[PDB]
Amino acid sequence: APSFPFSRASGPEPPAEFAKLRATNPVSQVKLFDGSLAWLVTKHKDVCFVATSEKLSKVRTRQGFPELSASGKQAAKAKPTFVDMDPPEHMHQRSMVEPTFTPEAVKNLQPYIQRTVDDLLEQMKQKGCANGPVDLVKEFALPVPSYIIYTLLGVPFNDLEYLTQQNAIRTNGSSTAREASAANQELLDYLAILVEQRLVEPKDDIISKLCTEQVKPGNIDKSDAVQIAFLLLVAGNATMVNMIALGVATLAQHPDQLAQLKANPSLAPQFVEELCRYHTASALAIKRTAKEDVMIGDKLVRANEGIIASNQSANRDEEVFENPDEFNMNRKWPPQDPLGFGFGDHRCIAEHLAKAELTTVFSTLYQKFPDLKVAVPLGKINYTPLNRDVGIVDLPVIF
Ligand code: HEM
Repeated sequence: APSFPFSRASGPEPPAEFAKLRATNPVSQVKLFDGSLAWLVTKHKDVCFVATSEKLSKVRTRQGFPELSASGKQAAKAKPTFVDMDPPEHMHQRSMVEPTFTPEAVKNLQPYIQRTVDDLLEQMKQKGCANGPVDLVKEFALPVPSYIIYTLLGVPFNDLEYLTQQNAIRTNGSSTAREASAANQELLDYLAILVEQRLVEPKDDIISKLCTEQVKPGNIDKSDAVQIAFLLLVAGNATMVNMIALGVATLAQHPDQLAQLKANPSLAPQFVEELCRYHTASALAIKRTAKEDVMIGDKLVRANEGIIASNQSANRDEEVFENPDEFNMNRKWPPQDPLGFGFGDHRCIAEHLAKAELTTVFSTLYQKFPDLKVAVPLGKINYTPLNRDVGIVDLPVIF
């Protein structure tokens, strides 16, 4: 039973194990860091089954849950938020915050998303690159999602830059454990004060809605409101940053795709679709324990055994996506959904928001900067460590 998680084959590539498994061993056991086992599911049909089966649970206090690291195991001890809940608790809590994220709400947010992107691009332009390249991550990929989610939560504008930096320290590979933990607690302490403030004087933000609609009637406590807000901040932000950077790198890697997007920015939605399939930057979230025996393919998953369903592997499944290892913005899409945002009731609350942020980026960036170029050879890009989800740490650019 091989150790899991697997390391990526190279900076921008999935782990090499998954194609082999899809071909010869699609449902198989892997060994986790603590010596426990889990079933690894690799085919799109089977990932969808795992994501939707009511015989499977996300509750992390169930013995058999596939925690992938020592830190994951300690994190499982806390009071869960909706990410780790089953029905009916899951939607009881998730419904408290899903209004901001609906397709229609995100459509109505489009002008705000556009203005945020425009403003950050203009700051980049005013800074310029006369003295050499600038880091597209720090200057752009980081602040776009950060400013948006903090603003939606209720953070005032003058606090965005500092809080963006502190949330990045949580996940920066260069942070020490103390630095990351202190940043985590700093943000929680900040959000607690915002909850206190919005309970006394609500404003038109997510924290205020939690306060008025859930804390004041006694449906949740203040501490719960803080933890729900924190989940919305930390769940997806670093993933968004990585997706922006990976999109820029991918366009540089495939010049004719960039040429097409520059000639027709209305292709941004389809570029984003392909990006979210090809670069599955959150690949380790579709995890379960079996509450009772369940058959998956030619395997029996027994009660209290763990399951990891790779959406990354599903998104490269040749039975669903023809020529899956080719990046093609002009892909002819099958009926089956790509799984970049997961599947089933737990499917990313922010899928529509994330796609709108990415579409806005990729329909704007090369209109602003038609001569944007990565300022190092592409083979020297600084990707996330290979034992992590795919991403980019920094990306020197000129324009
Ligand atoms: C391109 C960026 C993003 C990607 C690829 C992504 C991907 C995912 C994936 C794969 C899951 C797991 C879904 C499942 O369990 O099947 C998920 C869950 C979730 N995401 Fe995202 N996400 C992104 C951005 C965001 C943003 C911007 C936010 C917040 C504003 C967010 C908040 C969440 C939350 C709270 C959950 C848990 C949903 C639940 O379990 O009910 N995500 N996301």
